[PDB]
Amino acid sequence: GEIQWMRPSKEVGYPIINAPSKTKLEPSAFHYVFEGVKEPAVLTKNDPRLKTDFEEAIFSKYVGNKITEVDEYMKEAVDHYAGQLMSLDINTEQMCLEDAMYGTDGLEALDLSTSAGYPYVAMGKKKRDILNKQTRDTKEMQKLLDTYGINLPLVTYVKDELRSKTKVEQGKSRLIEASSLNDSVAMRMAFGNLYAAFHKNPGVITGSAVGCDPDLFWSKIPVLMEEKLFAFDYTGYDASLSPAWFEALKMVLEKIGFGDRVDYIDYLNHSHHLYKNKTYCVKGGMPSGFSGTSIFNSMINNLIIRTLLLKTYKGIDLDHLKMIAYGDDVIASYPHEVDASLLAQSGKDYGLTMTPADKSATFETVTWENVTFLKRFFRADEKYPFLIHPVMPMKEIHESIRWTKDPRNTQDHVRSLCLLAWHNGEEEYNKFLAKIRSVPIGRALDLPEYSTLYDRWLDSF
Ligand code: NA
Repeated sequence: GEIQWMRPSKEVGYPIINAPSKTKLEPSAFHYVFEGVKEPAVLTKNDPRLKTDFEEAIFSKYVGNKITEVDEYMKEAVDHYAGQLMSLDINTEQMCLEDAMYGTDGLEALDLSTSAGYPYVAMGKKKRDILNKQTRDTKEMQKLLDTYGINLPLVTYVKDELRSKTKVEQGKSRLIEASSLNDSVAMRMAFGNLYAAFHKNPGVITGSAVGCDPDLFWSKIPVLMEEKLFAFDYTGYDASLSPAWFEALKMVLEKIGFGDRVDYIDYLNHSHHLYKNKTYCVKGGMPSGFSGTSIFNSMINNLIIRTLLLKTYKGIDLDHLKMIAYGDDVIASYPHEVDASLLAQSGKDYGLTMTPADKSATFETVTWENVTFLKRFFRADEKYPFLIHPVMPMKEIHESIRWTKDPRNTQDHVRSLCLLAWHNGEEEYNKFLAKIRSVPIGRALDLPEYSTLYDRWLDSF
């Protein structure tokens, strides 16, 4: 991804966009009961904690574009992946406005809490003033589509979240690019059925894990994986995507019956954005921050891995590449051992910056013991080995519980963390609950004991 130009929005006919400057994150009732070192990300250039230019730090995510055209390896990758997707018999019909808006089987309704983007954010018009969950009214939406049309500017927001001390100082906050409600709705109409098909088929055929339930899906993953696992992390995946990867995606869509709407992909690839009093044009880079791009990022990841394998190991048998992606996150496998370090090298030529899986300093062998997917390890249940626990370390959970975005959601926030934590075992889980119950707010919460969560887990299969 590369910013082509940036200039005052008024110069190209746009209003200044107001974006909150204060974090809604504040110490929770457990701030001093659990250990943690993360704080809210810098949201403005005038943050006392900064140590380097802010604006420069947040837009530096666009490292540039290493490639423009789709080479021969990418074409092969495209034919193999498209071929796989073909077996799912995906309904290529456009989805009706109602379902695209309020959801259907395999597609959750449009999120009402997220920004409605341009121009609604400059009209003080909220989604709640357009969508009726209970009415499933499409008249107001339809009127807005006819009025403002599509291909509108995306609104940039700095993501309000916890970040490491170093990242706070270096202004490394994550920029979020929100599509207009009109575009988001239009895209869910064009690809709604593709999305549902992916949500209902998490695994190695879609090569996707979006929409999955870790508590249940972790038991299915090992059976689909090959003999030898391999993985790695990406540095700024979304922003690093070159235009060619978007072209490769269009080819996959064409081959599976959606060549009808590959233009929407151009809208993601070559896009313009609004940030405060500025507007800028980006070549490449997947608009980051929201679920609308999850599937396309996963699809592109399937193309990337295949491409690097073809480029690095001529004669590789892609039919035996078993991988599952969730955006940039990935867990892959092959009957034979591969060199991640080497793949990383080939990746550089394609504009991808790949590093050792889970912040290792060197590329080590990935095993069922050290592999993580969505930050969760895999652990067989001591009583029933065939049931696999998704284990997220307590560290991140402790970091999260030390802050709150709304006292009204303390119950849900903490219950959420409990669903993640009990998998670390009864000993660890009880220590967690006891610490929670060492302060008034915690004792007033209705939280499930270990026994209850274990039984509920077995009863969910
Ligand atoms: Na873009």
